[PDB]
Amino acid sequence: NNPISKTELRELVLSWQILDAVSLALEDKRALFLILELAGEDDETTRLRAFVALGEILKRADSDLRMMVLERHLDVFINALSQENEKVTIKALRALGYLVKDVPMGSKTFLKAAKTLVSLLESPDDMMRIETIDVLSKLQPLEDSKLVRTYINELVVSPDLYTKVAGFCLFLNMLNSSADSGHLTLILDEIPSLLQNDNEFIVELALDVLEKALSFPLLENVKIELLKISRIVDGLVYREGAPIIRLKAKKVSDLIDSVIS
Repeated sequence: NNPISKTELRELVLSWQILDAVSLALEDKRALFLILELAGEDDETTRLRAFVALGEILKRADSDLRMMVLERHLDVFINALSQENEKVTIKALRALGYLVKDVPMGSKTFLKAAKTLVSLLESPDDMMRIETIDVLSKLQPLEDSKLVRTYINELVVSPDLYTKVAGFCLFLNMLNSSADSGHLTLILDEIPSLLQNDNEFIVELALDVLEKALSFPLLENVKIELLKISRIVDGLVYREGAPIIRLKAKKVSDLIDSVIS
């Protein structure tokens, strides 16, 4: 063969001939690996454009290809996540979001990615916060082990709002890996704060967490806690704003009733 070269892909990427480079990397892993290299080069423009290409590739890539990139090259994405190079970080975040979508992660890499992501929440930049939370909302642990739960509990007890939101995002995903428990004790005392938040993304997140968590049998006596939560949710049924909150409040309210008959 006479395949496309490294220098050739960089020029393609820099020229914003993105779909060409995307087509080539999807057709042949060698080219994808070379774009991963560009994504680690010292030049900012190169890194930015390579992450753009990576995002367009990964949004198109099947689950098998993404697992492979994830197992071998997670560090390419992780190392480019920094508050100091914001523009590159945003593109890396977008590409990371497509990569990890529906890909269960061993607890070791899960924790390393999650911790790097949570670190970015120090930044005041609104776009960075949005993209960071978006990746966290997609980050899926393979296990509901004590390790994973302990980390998530640590986040949800944080007095910092978006650290707690991160916690709730991860908790939601962790319930996909739980066989029999909704681990309601993990979040019960912190969730009224999110339900009673002014921000609509945060309220909906809390409602989503309740809906999933209440689908599991309730082994703990948290009747007093769910009552107080039920009052808040009853209120939310009539909350001015987005209708989906009112709707999800009804569904959670019916859920709580079925659990707390």
